[PDB]
Amino acid sequence: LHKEPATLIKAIDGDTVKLMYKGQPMTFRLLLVDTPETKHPKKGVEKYGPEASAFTKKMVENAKKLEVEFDKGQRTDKYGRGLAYLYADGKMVNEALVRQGLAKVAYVYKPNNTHEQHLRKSEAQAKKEKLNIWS
Repeated sequence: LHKEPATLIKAIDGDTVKLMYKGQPMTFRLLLVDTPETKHPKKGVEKYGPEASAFTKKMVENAKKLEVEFDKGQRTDKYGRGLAYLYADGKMVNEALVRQGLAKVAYVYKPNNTHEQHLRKSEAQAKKEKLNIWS
């Protein structure tokens, strides 16, 4: 896998960000994580939804450099969203969310599963520390 530069347009919620990528606006969905949502198609605003949104927003807005890393499988979902791991100054946003107990590790679909073991270990740590969602 390889990291490529991107520029922030707007954080949309905990799991979704709009970026300029290779000169075009594109919505990205963060691979492998499920955050509580503020949008939710059926539920609207869920517990820790605002917190997870604010966490992603701060991280992306305060970064010097953002980079996206695609996995080995499909790079877009059925909604036209890019599927990627997002890095803010070298720190993976996907991991930071899970480590803080603000996201769970999603149902995984091979072959988009390269960082799965890494994220699962962070989730186990957040669960052990009783953080946020695990409180």
